[PDB]
Amino acid sequence: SMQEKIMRELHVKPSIDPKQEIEDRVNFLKQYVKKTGAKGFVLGISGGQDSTLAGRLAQLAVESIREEGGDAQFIAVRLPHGTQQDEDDAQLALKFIKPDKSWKFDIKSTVSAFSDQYQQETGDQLTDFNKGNVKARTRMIAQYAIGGQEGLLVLGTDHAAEAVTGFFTKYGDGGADLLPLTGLTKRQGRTLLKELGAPERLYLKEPTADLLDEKPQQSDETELGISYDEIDDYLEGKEVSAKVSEALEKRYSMTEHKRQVPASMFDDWWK
Amino acid sequence: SMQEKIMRELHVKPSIDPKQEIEDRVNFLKQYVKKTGAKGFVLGISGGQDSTLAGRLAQLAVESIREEGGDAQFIAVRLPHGEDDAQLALKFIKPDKSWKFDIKSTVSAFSDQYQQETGDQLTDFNKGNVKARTRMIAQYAIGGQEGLLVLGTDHAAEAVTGFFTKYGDGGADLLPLTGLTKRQGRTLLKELGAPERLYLISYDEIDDYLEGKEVSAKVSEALEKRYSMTEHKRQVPASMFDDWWK
Ligand SMILES: Nc1ncnc2c1ncn2[C@@H]1O[C@H](COP(=O)(O)O)[C@@H](O)[C@H]1O
Ligand SMILES: [Mg+2]
Repeated sequence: SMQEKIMRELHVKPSIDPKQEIEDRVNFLKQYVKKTGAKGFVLGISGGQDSTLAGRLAQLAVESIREEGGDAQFIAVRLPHGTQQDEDDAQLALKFIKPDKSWKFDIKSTVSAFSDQYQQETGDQLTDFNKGNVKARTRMIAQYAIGGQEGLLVLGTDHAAEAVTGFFTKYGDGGADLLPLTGLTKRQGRTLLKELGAPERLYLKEPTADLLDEKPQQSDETELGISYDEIDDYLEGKEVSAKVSEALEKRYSMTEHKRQVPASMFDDWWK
Repeated sequence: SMQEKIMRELHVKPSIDPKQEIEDRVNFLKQYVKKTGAKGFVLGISGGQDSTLAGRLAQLAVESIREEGGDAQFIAVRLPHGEDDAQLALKFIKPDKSWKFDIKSTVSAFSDQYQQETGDQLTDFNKGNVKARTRMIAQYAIGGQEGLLVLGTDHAAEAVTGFFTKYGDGGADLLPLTGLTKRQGRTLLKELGAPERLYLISYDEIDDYLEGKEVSAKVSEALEKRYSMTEHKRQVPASMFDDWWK
């Protein structure tokens, strides 16, 4: 079956123990660091549910390493494109995470430099969707530049509820070193935030990528055509309406190149 | 044997048929674009050997598809930062379209903002990586605007060492040179009739290891170390459900 198969591949647990999941995830971040010899982590904090959970997990890990006589730090970075409409959720989040360091890097001038040149080199202006993708990738560079100057690993916020729909930018938010949220559905993540004592505004707000100037704060559910509950029921093995299955299974097949390394002639996955 | 395992994983053959290799690799390219429904390819051209080989292969795949009655195009892009060999290679490849996107001002803007936000100047190594990652963005911006796939030049000799920037030049959609050693790439270039100037530890030493030739333990130990250290570059981001990083 396709439902059962996507669950295996995305590493989804139909039932989880929040306390235990948190345990395993922080422990993973710890083991990863110790094996590599890195000095810590860096993550762009947007004020959305995903980076809030992932940031708090990195902070708890870093604190645990030091408690053990270890050396490690966490830099949380606000990556606004000028003024962020939901800037206040970003601050309410910094306040819950309590990162070792809070930096800021405005990506606007880099994105402008790029589009000006684009129009100068080609004669055509970048569509809003393409500039949106230039924004996510610029955030990736910002993150990798810091990690590269300070010796830290870049954290990814990828999880199952977006892994299934391939709802991320290849080499933008999809590019990172390690992923502490892998295999968690959207309703399960909220449940870890609840355990962690997160402020409700942070998990009650609508998920959005906010990469468009033409239509900012546009929710994911507007883009996708399904709601996260339907996606979650499916990831969790619940029997769902044929209309949800057909839909998810097609979007999942057409986004496999985002969950794989560059395609070679020796790879079957694409054949 | 780590040598055999590495060879298996990097898909290297001890001996190749340059003519059959060209056909299989072009066929790979045609078939891939037909499966995805994309309109063609986009490759940043550097004058270097690897982008020259991949470019000619891209051009040949595009023409073949057009001869079968379909539609495809190849955009070769030079990406300077603010060229005689890039131009010589452009005459050998003969792409449909030759573009150019100077990365200088984007890299500069990022640099000044960085210094401005952090108080630090980006060191040489880190700024070189910003240049590789910015080239990636330019190629995907063109491909996304034109509905074209980004070709990468990663080959076996570049993969054992992990000598490339993760998401920089490593960021591509497909890789036509996979499994080829540097000297095998050279053979292909001569076969295609490329000018000597383009395909002309020890790089020939890395090839011996990859093609299964008896090498010294010195070369052997260095490479196997390098390879296990660069695994993160040939893998999708890590999670607790993976173990290659352990
Ligand atoms: N405005 C932003 N400021 C800081 N980080 C961000 C911002 N927008 C996107 N990111 C990063 O990209 C990820 C994607 O968020 P989302 O697109 O809502 O999944 C976040 O979890 C952040 O790590
Ligand atoms: Mg968001």
